Amino acid sequence: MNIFEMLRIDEGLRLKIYKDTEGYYTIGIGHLLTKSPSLNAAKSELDKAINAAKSELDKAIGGGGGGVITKDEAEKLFNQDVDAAVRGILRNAKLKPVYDSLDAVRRAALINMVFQMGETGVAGFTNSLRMLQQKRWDEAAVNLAKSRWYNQTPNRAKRVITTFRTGTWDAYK
Repeated sequence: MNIFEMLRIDEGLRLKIYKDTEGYYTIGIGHLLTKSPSLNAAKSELDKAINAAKSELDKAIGGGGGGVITKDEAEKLFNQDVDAAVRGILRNAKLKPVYDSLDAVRRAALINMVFQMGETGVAGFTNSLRMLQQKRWDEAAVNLAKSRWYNQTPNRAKRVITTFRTGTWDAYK
């Protein structure tokens, strides 16, 4: 078990455009395409996030609103998304210290959250954060469970919380 395996569990691996838990068009391992309630815009965004990587340097690659993706391709986006989330943590005044104090397993729980709701979204967890910092596992678990994050995505939050509470991979086993 590891952060990649964790997010693959929690996000799945879909090679065809799908919708998030908010109804938004997404692809790969939880890569948001657009908030527009339009499949067309999605493709458009997809055919822009796909050719963008190895776009200009050399010959073409496709250029066609198919809506499907290559595992490797999904992988790439996945690797960028995770890198982004990690750097959002490090760059965040509030998330950084909490992260710094955490152990490897709890660290991916933090990444996991950042990856799901964004840097600012996680940083707004004033209590939970301070408790994580103080190593008050039980207390932080309880607070997080009282959030709207948990409310909307219970299954996932529980897993995440179990990870914060125990410091083990039990929930993903």
